[PDB]
Amino acid sequence: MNDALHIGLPPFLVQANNEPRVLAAPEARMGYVLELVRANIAADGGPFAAAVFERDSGLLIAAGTNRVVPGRCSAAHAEILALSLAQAKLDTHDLSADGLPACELVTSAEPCVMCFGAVIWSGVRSLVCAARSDDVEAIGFDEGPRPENWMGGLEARGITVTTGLLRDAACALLREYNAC
Amino acid sequence: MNDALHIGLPPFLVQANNEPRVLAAPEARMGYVLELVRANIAADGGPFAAAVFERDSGLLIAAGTNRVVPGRCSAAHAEILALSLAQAKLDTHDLSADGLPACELVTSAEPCVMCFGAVIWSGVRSLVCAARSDDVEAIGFDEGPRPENWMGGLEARGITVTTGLLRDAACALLREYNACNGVIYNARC
Ligand SMILES: Nc1nc(=O)c2ncn([C@H]3C[C@H](O)[C@@H](CO)O3)c2[nH]1
Ligand SMILES: [Zn+2]
Ligand SMILES: [Zn+2]
Repeated sequence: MNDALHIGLPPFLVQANNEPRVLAAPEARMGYVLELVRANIAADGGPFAAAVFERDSGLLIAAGTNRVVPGRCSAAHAEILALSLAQAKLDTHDLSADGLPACELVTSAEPCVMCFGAVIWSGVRSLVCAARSDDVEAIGFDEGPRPENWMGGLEARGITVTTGLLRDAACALLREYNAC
Repeated sequence: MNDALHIGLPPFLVQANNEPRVLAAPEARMGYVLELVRANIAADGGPFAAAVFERDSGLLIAAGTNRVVPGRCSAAHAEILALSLAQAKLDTHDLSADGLPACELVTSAEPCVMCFGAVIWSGVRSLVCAARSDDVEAIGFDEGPRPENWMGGLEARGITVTTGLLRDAACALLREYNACNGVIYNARC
């Protein structure tokens, strides 16, 4: 781009970031995130997606997917895209800015060490994961050197963590990606 | 864009990325990354800069700076920008892809935990830092929860780590940023 770092997004993902969605139940939020996984694989991306929602309402704020290969950008993990697009939409770099509602990142899989970092600086107050890190390793993705007790590390910084939500459904999509 | 991840580059950073530049010595590369720190603080960004070089020729591939506040993006650390812009120019996610020259990330401070992870994924083979984690913490920033022995973890993944290079000057700049970052107007800022 020359005068910007610009990561374009495939049509289904631009649509996800510009369509109204309020999904109140945690599993509804995760189900939608898993639909973005499948759309992403069809759009040449990795089998990972994530979306930022208002924690209480379930209003979708932004979504992201793994666009590393087609985007030529190793930082383009789903969590980075979802967090950055939510910040852009809300016009702030910090999702816990006074007066903003609490934000939650709903992710198809436990975060790698980069995304662990990004979650901490983002301002989100909640993280909900579907596939576990052993599930992601089992299809050839590396979580990298996260610290021991990364979940506790998040909790100590005010981010409550849920894991294993619709895990089996997320794993079916991981195993599919791997098989092809 | 709500249609894309888009972090615009200030003009001095477009300039840095446009102009061919070869810096052979570690100190030369770092001296230049420290010019960008000072330019970035003047262009409303954080006191941090980084650049990707060809390790064995010193050719500059891309530079980045902290644009967290001006770019409304908490992901927009120097290292993230430099890595990603380098990737974009060379048209690969992997700086270690076949046929590419080995790359080195030269950075004004030790990476926070996010950037540490970015460095592992990026395909650079060397990381060279100026200010230490304690330096940046001393002006109130926080590197976050890096794993124990993060430097050894890099070397275990084949990424050579050097720290402390022009640390005194990089520390001078952090203090200068610190001294200017308050709300009470002060003319000499
Ligand atoms: N190396 C490096 N480059 C950057 O651009 C940068 N920006 C911030 N930091 C450190 C301190 C903050 O608490 C935390 C910022 O949220 O991480 C950085 N470290
Ligand atoms: Zn990640
Ligand atoms: Zn960082």
